[PDB]
Amino acid sequence: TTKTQRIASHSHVKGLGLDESGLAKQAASGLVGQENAREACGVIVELIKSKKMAGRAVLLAGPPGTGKTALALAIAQELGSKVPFCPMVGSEVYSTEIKKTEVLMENFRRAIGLRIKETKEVYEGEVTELTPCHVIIGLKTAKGTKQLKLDPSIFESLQKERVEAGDVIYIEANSGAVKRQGRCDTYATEFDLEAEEYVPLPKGDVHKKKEIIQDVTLHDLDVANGEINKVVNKYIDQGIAELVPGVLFVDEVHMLDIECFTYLHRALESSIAPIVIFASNRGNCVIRGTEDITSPHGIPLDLLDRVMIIRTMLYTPQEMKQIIKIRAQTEGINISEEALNHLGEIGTKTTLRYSVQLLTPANLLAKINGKDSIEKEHVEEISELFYDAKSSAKILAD
Amino acid sequence: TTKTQRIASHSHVKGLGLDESGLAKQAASGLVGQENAREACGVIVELIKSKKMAGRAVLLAGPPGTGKTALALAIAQELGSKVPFCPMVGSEVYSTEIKKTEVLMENFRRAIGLRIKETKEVYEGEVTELTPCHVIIGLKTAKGTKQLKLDPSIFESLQKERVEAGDVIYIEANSGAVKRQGRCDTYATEFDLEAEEYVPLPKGDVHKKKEIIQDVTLHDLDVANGEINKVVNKYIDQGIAELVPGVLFVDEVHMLDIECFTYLHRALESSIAPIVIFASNRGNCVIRGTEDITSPHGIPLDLLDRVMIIRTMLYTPQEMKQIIKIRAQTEGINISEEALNHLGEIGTKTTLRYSVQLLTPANLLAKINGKDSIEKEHVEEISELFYDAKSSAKILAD
Amino acid sequence: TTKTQRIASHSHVKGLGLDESGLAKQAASGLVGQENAREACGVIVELIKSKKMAGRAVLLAGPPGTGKTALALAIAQELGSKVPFCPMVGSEVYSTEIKKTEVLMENFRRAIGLRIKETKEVYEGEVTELTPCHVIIGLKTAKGTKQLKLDPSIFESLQKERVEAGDVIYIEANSGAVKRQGRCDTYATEFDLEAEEYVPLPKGDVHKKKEIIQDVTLHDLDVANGEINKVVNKYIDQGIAELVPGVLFVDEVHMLDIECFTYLHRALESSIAPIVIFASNRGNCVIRGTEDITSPHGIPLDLLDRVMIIRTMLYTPQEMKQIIKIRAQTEGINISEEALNHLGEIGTKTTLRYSVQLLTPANLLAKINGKDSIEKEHVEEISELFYDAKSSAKILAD
Amino acid sequence: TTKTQRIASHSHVKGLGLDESGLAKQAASGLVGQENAREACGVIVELIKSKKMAGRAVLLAGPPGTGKTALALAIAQELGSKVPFCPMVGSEVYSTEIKKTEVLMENFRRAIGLRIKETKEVYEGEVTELTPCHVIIGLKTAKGTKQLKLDPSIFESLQKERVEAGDVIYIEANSGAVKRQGRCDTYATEFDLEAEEYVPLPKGDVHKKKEIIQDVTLHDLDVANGEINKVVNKYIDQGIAELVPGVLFVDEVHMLDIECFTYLHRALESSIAPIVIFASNRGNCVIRGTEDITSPHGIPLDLLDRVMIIRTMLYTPQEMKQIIKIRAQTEGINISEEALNHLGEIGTKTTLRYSVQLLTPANLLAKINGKDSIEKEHVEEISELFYDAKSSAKILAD
Ligand SMILES: Nc1ncnc2c1ncn2[C@@H]1O[C@H](COP(=O)(O)OP(=O)(O)O)[C@@H](O)[C@H]1O
Ligand SMILES: Nc1ncnc2c1ncn2[C@@H]1O[C@H](COP(=O)(O)OP(=O)(O)O)[C@@H](O)[C@H]1O
Ligand SMILES: Nc1ncnc2c1ncn2[C@@H]1O[C@H](COP(=O)(O)OP(=O)(O)O)[C@@H](O)[C@H]1O
Ligand SMILES: Nc1ncnc2c1ncn2[C@@H]1O[C@H](COP(=O)(O)OP(=O)(O)O)[C@@H](O)[C@H]1O
Repeated sequence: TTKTQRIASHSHVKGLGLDESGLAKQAASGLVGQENAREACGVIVELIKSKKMAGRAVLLAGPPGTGKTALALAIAQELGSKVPFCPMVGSEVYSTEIKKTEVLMENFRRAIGLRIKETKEVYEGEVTELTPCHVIIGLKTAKGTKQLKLDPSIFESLQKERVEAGDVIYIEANSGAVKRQGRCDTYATEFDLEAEEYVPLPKGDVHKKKEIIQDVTLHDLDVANGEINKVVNKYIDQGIAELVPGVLFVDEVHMLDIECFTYLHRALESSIAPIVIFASNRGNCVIRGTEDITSPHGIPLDLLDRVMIIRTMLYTPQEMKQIIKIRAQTEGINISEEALNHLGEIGTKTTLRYSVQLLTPANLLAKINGKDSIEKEHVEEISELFYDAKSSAKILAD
Repeated sequence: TTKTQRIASHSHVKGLGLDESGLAKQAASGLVGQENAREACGVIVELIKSKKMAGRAVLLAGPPGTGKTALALAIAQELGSKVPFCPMVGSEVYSTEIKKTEVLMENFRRAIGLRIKETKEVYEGEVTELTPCHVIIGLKTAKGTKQLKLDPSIFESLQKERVEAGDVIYIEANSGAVKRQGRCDTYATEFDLEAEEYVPLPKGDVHKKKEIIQDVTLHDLDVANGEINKVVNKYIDQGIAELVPGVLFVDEVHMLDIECFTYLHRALESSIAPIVIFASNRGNCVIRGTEDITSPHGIPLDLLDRVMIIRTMLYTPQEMKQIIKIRAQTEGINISEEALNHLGEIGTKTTLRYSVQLLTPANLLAKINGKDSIEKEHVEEISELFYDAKSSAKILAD
Repeated sequence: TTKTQRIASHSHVKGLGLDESGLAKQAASGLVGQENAREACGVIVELIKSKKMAGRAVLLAGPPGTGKTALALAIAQELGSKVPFCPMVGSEVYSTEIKKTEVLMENFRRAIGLRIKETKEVYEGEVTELTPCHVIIGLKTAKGTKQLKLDPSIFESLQKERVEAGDVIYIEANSGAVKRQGRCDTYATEFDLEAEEYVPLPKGDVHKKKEIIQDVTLHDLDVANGEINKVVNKYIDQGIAELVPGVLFVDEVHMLDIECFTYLHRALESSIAPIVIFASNRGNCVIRGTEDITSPHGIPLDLLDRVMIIRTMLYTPQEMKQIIKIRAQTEGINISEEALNHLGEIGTKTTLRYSVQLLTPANLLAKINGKDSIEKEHVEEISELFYDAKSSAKILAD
Repeated sequence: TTKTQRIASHSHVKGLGLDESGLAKQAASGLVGQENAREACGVIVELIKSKKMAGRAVLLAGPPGTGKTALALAIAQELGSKVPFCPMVGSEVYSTEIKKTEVLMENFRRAIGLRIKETKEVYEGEVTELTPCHVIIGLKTAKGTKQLKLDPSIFESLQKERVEAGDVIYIEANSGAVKRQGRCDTYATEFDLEAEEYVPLPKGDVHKKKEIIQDVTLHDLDVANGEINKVVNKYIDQGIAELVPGVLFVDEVHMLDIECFTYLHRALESSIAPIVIFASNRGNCVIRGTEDITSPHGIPLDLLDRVMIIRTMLYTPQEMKQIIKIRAQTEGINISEEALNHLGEIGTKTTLRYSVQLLTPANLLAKINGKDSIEKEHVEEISELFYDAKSSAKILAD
């Protein structure tokens, strides 16, 4: 929840938007501007894919709201929309009921993926009918159509998968899980490519054994069950399961202490390890736990020695506006150009994240005046009603 | 007790007093002035009601006695006079016999409401008579009148509910609890609207099964009984119980440390979570537990990023007088206009809370001179007899 | 892993490259420049070999990237490519699940070698054939050729040892371990010296008892098994095993505290002890654990009294280029002279380790533009894409 | 080991070298210069011998390498070459597996001697022959010669005692320990005094009971075995054992904390206690454990009140040369006068201990150039190759 929540403001980020030369496109994969850093992340992506990252980590350094989290996430997108991305903040290690290296370990395990191939008993086909009498469904394969009667329980799941008549689905016989594959090929046009949104009519019987591929994390297995690692290694050896190290993003790196960096240095050498990407908005800091050793970003030298550092720069109000616009678009929030330009300007006086967070309040304030679009007047009101943290701390200082 | 005590100086606060446009009325729902902040809280109220507050919290920032606690409480009033409001101060986490995240957890559970529908055996009707012989009572429904004989125990409860002959009540057969519904409809005039202060004659028998609706908190269930959460979830699924997240108000936010903020960030993402409203009267502070990281209001950035910040401003002596007046009125304390004007002036030299606390001492000092109203002379004496903390610390400094 | 990883950037270091007079050669054994220090390490090497190091330790002092780790490793090379070298950093003692003197102890035991003579049942000879039917192998000795059939398990090991037809190998009958001795003498030319890359045809039978000599560390025995020390001493007394104290390199010496130095002082007097070599890039420091005692490099006087101190100096960009070149050559990375000269210059503005770490990213960036050699343009791009820690901390400071 | 190691650089120190008047001789008992302090230690020696030291301790104060450790050791020599001398440094109390007052206690017990008279079964005499056939030995007393056949075990011990034919020895029948008494009287000349290097032919039989006198410490009994103290007191009462309190030397006195000084003050009043001699190279220091109480040498007043303080002064390069010469002579290291004069000069720029430690490296560097004597050129090279701690910390500071 905190993590899905954490990644929601980045729902538009699909990758780094580079061309084949590895250079940044004007605007692609959701990203605009920040081109130098995007290109540096692309080198990281190639290094990771080449397995030339052994014992290295990444550090994104720059001010608040300069896309450090977006860029980390984009790296994981470029390895695959499948690849696990686990964002944390360093202060999360300080907790009253769990040791700090158990927090780190847990976050490591969230960042290591496993693709498991299993054969399951299913009922599958094109959904020829949905008739609540319980719900009757007809499923069609190349061999013909068969009727099922579904309990409310499986019907709810089918409704959750947004299954409609015309879709190809399967229903796992044991768990009752419903998977929507796409729309059946029968109904595709000449605009619709092969097996994408539209998929073939399944061959064979409605009721059959089907080879399914689950993407799970090593943490997702903990909750569903040391003993784990043993089974996982069995499965890889049998080519039943395949490891997929992901990305561990550690914002607020300076909140880590010496014991945390000792644990991290060691862990990131594991062959199955995720790539570790740190983020910092600070310069030189006393390394926490030492009391007097000052170091770039609060990271010990022997670690910094293995860290590839990419700088992120402040956006102009013009760049910020382009990004605020992607967020509004992605959110389904209608907003005038003048309103967006004002939000850009507010962002430059505060941060990008502050401007972005004003969209939802401005939108509701628009709805309340019977308007279905944010206008400049609503941005103006909202920004007089609410304060950024720097402005508020300053007023109260003075 | 400490919490009812905590909310007593806000007994006049009924809501935020905004119009349908969401703009502040001159004086409504007990609030006067502080209009910008009241309007910002109204946006929060709509966001909460729309469920657009996921992963956000609120921060009220301003000096002492600028209505931060009043405004938080007003938000809970606007969600419902039913909705749980739990005020705490951050230093309450530091306690010798309970861990700091057990304090926070307990305060979370006080801030989550549960409406439970139950059917109980009752005796109900209009109270046709009260005759202490034990006490004889006649209860009347549409089917007729029946006599009961009450033990002192239930009579005491009935007396506590301020039940008079003419009122419609019920008496729970098992617990012996007495509920006063209102005055019977039979005696209402043409000024008295339907089922308000005045309620219908109940239909059916005096003795019957009645569907009652209890508002409890998750903390109120702890005391009357992990195992709880299980039963509660059962009841929601059965539509027997309904959750009502309330408001958790955390004043003195800078007294929280890093472990507290890690626990809070996580907790406030729970789907059943109350809205968290922080309050601060400070500017930049070392985040407690870090020793060197300075931050607006002593809150870590990753939290501040999710916090909507509303500023509260100092009242003029004129505004303060309006508020001191509401408090006197609400208290039943008679006071001259000149006395109120003096209290306004004292408030500007000290704080609003200091002026407000002088009413009760001034009133007693009035009674002692045979006066049934506070006059300027009594405010003058009281303010020479007692000191505000700033004045006292200064005298002793010097 | 962290340790093999730790020694990888020094894979070119074969010794100290001194002549018989003990003076530094222009460039030999992988080292270039740093001649004074290399000559001082050569005195240490002779002292150790003479056993005149009793109760002394070594300190390498100089800035980051001046070869302190290389020189320590080179000392161990000069005692033997066999001699254990264990590099650590002082902050590694601070760990959440292991005491600080258990870290030190473990690192001591990694730095003490044991040569064990054992007689094992083997199959050996020249590999006359490799035929996967399982894999058939013919092994030839002076007495003739014998066929074996190997399971996939031993075949994998043989493949790991890079065994080819024509090589002399042995296969341990019990463990199944494969050892490649070299190419058979039969196929050597007049350029190929006796028993080096090329080794004799083994005498006797394919199947025989063979005296093998394993080099292990005292830590390598822990993992494969107090009780250990007892057995080890038995074996030395029987001339079955022979001790070989190695080198313990402790970088970041100032991260050690007083309890660590008390433990180290004592341990390094053990007769079986490794030589301890410290490294420092700092001047006077508060001795950690004391709060107020300042001392050269953060080391207590009574220790400093027993420490032989060798200074390492900054390389010019010209020297740095020579070293960057050895690393590229050793890596198999093609790079123009102009590109190397630029990396030298970058190294002088940053450190040698930063320049060296740019090779792999520059190389991949070269491959991506279809180039099989790094050119100046790729060094330029790479250095604009990535930042050194000093530059990044400075930008964010300002 | 650490302690024998600790006393090795003082192997030339035989006493304080004073005349009968108690005044310092130019050069005697290994000491040169430092005359005032030597004379003050001589008063201490007489006070101790008179038992007028009850509740007093000694403090040697002066810079590094001014002979504080030498002088402490010399005091113990003057009480007897037998008398236990236990040197420690105050930071040794801070250890992870032993409490700080258990370190102190252990060091107290090392500093208390016990002379035990025992009668043992022995074989003794003049060694008339050594014939390895096992080894045959003939032992001769006044009653005649007897042959023994020794196992390798006792022969090794005899070889360790440097026993030659012509020496008078005994061999303990039970333990197998070999003691070399000296050369037999039969072979002495008129230059050789009675019972010194040369001792009489033993009277009686080869095999006999012999009264032997072992010098042990109370710590030496711990390792070979509270219960101890009981037995020891038994033996003193029986005149079987005799106590000999020694000297406990505590360098780095300012590393002791308040709990250590409380334990020490108390312990040094024991009747069996060693004399405690502290050493300091510092002026006023915060007493460790107090945070704010400043005191000469970091010692509490009530202790300082009982401490007799002797100052040690810096040596000139001329005095230092005399001392460097004694060390070379004692070591068997040949060195020119010019080389010694250079070492004196180096010592004045650094410390005496630094110059002294350059002898062994300079000597090896001499051997390497085929020279059997250190010449100025070798001192020059060695001092350019290695650095003193002050010089190294300074370079790296700057
Ligand atoms: N170059 C960019 N293109 C598109 N979106 C961006 C870009 N940079 C930042 N963002 C977005 O702007 C918001 C703030 O960026 P974020 O990654 O949180 O910054 P940081 O982590 O540096 O504080 C996020 O919603 C993020 O997705
Ligand atoms: N705008 C307002 N209208 C009515 N009452 C107010 C207003 N602001 C503050 N109060 C009341 O004044 C007193 C002080 O305000 P409070 O909410 O405690 O201030 P704070 O929490 O900022 O110190 C309380 O009794 C409160 O109910
Ligand atoms: N004189 C030298 N000759 C060859 N390689 C060197 C030399 N000095 C340093 N190196 C190499 O340069 C890199 C940096 O040196 P390193 O030993 O890590 O420096 P330090 O430990 O002082 O920071 C390593 O790859 C090392 O092998
Ligand atoms: N006056 C002296 N005569 C002979 N040797 C001395 C004299 N002073 C010091 N030494 C010797 O010089 C070296 C340094 O002296 P040491 O006792 O360790 O000094 P400190 O303990 O004050 O640092 C030792 O080898 C010691 O035996």
